[PDB]
Amino acid sequence: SKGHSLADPYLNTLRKERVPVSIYLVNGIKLQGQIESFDQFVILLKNTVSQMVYKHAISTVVPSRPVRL
Amino acid sequence: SKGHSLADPYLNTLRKERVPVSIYLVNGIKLQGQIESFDQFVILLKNTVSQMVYKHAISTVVPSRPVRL
Amino acid sequence: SKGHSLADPYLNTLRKERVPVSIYLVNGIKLQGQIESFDQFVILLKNTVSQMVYKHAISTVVPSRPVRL
Amino acid sequence: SKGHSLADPYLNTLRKERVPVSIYLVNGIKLQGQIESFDQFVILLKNTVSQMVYKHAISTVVPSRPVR
Amino acid sequence: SKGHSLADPYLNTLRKERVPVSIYLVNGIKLQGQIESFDQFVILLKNTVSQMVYKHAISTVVPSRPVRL
Amino acid sequence: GHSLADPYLNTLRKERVPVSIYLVNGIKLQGQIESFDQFVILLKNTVSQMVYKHAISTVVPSRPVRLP
Ligand SMILES: [K+]
Ligand SMILES: [K+]
Ligand SMILES: [K+]
Ligand SMILES: [K+]
Ligand SMILES: [K+]
Ligand SMILES: [K+]
Ligand SMILES: [Zn+2]
Ligand SMILES: [Zn+2]
Ligand SMILES: [Zn+2]
Ligand SMILES: [Zn+2]
Ligand SMILES: [Zn+2]
Ligand SMILES: [Zn+2]
Ligand SMILES: [Zn+2]
Ligand SMILES: [Zn+2]
Ligand SMILES: [Zn+2]
Ligand SMILES: [Zn+2]
Ligand SMILES: [Zn+2]
Ligand SMILES: [Zn+2]
Repeated sequence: SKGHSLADPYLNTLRKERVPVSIYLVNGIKLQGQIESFDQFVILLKNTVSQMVYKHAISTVVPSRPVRL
Repeated sequence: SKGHSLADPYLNTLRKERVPVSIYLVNGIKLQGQIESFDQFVILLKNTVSQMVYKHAISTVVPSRPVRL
Repeated sequence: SKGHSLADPYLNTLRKERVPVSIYLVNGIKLQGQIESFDQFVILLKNTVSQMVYKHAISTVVPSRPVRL
Repeated sequence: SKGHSLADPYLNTLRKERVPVSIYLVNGIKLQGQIESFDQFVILLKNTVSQMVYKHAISTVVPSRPVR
Repeated sequence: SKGHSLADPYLNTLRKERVPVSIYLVNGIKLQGQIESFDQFVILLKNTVSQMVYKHAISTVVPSRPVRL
Repeated sequence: GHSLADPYLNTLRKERVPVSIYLVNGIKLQGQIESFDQFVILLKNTVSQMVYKHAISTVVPSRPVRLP
């Protein structure tokens, strides 16, 4: 409801368990891989080659399998 | 008009009421489902497949039925 | 001027006076209605169906008739 | 180099002289008229019909005649 | 680095040496001229007609000839 | 916290890694990071350009990079 009390445990949960995710950007582009790390501004997506991904360019994050906290 | 004094009760009603909402993104992509939770930056949209949506990517939130503030 | 010291008087007038407005979004979509309420982050636009509109996705708010501020 | 130290005087001058301005939106649309007023977030652009333009939506402000 | 400890010196020097830069906006438009002045939020781009350019709508600023600091 | 973003960007800059830099509008840039601050990255090549971070979508390095 305020702060990152959902965004942060959601992303660490998806980090801690090596869940495959789809990352859609605002430009439409879809990324896939595993979330190595993240801070307030960026995410490290691990795949073939890996990518640091600015959260401001993120529309959605869709885990490959249902997750919880 | 101060702070999230509309955005927070509005969306909290939707989560509490579990109303179907359509979420329209700034890029012209349509999301549909129900709001499981929210914080200052994101909204968990629930559906057959479930997504996390960064607010900054959303243009309008459009419920399925009338909601009273 | 200073802060949002122009935005709210403009919006609160449009709300208190039930003025039909046209809200334009940065993606080039047009929305039409009357401003039910607002806060720092969103606007509640009513008409056919109601909807919450993120301000960061708006470019212009154009009244259907002139107003004094 | 900080604050709105160039924006404030540029905008406040433009209003005080009521120079016709063209405002170009990030989405490529062109709005036009006079700056009647402004704050940290928006610019009131009067014309046939007046409108509130969010600053974040603007790409460029391009006056008709030079300001000083 | 921290803060504006590269941006401010870079645009300042472009201002001083009066380098004709080319400013590409996120929307793909190239606005070519010289930097009279800037503050935290805008660049003023002198040319045949001068114009205020909101920095948040900037993608890149490319100098005509390489520069130092 | 930028306890990832800054070191990561330091490491491409320290070891001088060729990088691709995709812009939110879908253009790819490419070169090496000479320097950065909170707002910009200075991308080096035959064309030296300053890049605003708000414009960047993904930074993709050419080869594997680890962050001690
Ligand atoms: K944490
Ligand atoms: K779990
Ligand atoms: K209710
Ligand atoms: K009125
Ligand atoms: K003047
Ligand atoms: K290394
Ligand atoms: Zn966080
Ligand atoms: Zn960012
Ligand atoms: Zn909130
Ligand atoms: Zn955001
Ligand atoms: Zn306000
Ligand atoms: Zn917002
Ligand atoms: Zn100001
Ligand atoms: Zn804004
Ligand atoms: Zn600065
Ligand atoms: Zn701005
Ligand atoms: Zn940093
Ligand atoms: Zn920026």
